[PDB]
Amino acid sequence: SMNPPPPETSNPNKPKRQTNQLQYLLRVVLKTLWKHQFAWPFQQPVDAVKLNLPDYYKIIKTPMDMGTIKKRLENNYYWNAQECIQDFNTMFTNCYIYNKPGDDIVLMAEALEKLFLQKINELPTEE
Ligand SMILES: CCc1c(C(=O)n2ccc3ccc(S(=O)(=O)NC)cc32)[nH]c(C)c1C(C)=O
Ligand code: NI
Repeated sequence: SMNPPPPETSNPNKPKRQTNQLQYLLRVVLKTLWKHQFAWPFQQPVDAVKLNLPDYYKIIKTPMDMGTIKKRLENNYYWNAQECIQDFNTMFTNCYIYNKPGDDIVLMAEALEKLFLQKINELPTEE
């Protein structure tokens, strides 16, 4: 069994910019989630080899994780907040699709998503 290459965090051909909203997403949203007690399972891509989950990348075809997101933010990879938010949302949805309701990983994702949504609710208006 084999892990795919992680999602790209650099691409010179991709259009990108810095925006106060993206700055907020790194400085407030990502930092708050990263430090959370339940962050660790989401801080790097799922290692399906180590975890013996040969089915994972056969069903999750758009994997995403906060390590990848943190890197994209730090490299100013995104064009807008909406792209970054989509990545977070893909991360959560993937978790809910693959795992059973009530699994620890799901409970952990739900807690993080609740905090995520609280912070997104106060996304500053774009300057
Ligand atoms: C349930 C597996 C999983 C994790 C996960 O990372 N883990 C959950 C238990 C667990 C134990 C050790 C290690 S580890 O040894 O690889 N250390 C980081 C990782 C672990 N994250 C996500 C998003 C998922 C799924 C399938 O949704
Ligand atoms: Ni726009």
